Amino acid sequence: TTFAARLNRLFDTVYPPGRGPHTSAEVIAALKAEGITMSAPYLSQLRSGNRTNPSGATMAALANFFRIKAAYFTDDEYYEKLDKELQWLCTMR
Repeated sequence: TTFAARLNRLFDTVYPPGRGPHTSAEVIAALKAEGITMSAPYLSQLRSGNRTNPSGATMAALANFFRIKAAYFTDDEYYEKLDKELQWLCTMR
């Protein structure tokens, strides 16, 4: 599974219940609030598969926002199990 599919997966499964999925803009704003700069065009490139191979710092920033380890992006075994746990927590929320 590519980075973009995994990131889109997080957008679809980790969000405030009785709100809905975060917008890309909300993520950029949340990152900005923590001293982290990410352009709107770059986030769209990452989500659309136009830019692959994000840096460690980027994956970490996105992982922190979604409250997950970045190993979600880089470890197949881990991704598959955690995605399932997140899905379940999503219904629980």
